[PDB]
Amino acid sequence: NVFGVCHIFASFNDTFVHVTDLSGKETICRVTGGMKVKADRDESSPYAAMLAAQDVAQKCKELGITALHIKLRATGGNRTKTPGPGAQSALRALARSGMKIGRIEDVTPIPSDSTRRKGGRRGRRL
RNA sequence: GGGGCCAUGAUCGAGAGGGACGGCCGGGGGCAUUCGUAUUGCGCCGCUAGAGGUGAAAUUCUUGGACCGGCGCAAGACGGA
Repeated sequence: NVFGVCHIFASFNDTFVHVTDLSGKETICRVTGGMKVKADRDESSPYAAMLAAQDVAQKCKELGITALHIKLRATGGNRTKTPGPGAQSALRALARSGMKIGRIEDVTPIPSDSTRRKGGRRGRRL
């Protein structure tokens, strides 16, 4: 089995699935939900991430990638740490599309102590 | 102005305090260092067209390579759990 590393930037307003080699140096294939939907409002929807990892499996099989290490990633830093809605739809679409998954681990950029986050002391009053 | 004489003259030790002293204790304070990232900026490597953001949209960034992945580099805040 040709092991790989799959970087899933599961955040809000967009969902990224980035498949690279074992070192993460060369990008084998990467797509976004906006590449499959007409309106950018449906980017964070799990249906867009469902179509994203689907065609990725073909590009992984065409080049020879069979297994993919899951590297789940949220926005991190000052912003939220919980991954977006595409964290599970893209992960399930990867295994269901005839691939292999192994050694799942999430890498979210959590800071020891960040700077002042966007929005004042009163917070985003939406 | 020399002795004698007196039970010869100082109550303490505050469920007040000061200070000493012993083992400490604590995000008390000043200053100098160590470290952790992250945000942001830049270079290189790799692939691709949208990406940022929003309830939705747009400004904005984008085949002058944006966003994203790695190796890095630099500066300034902050000191999470």
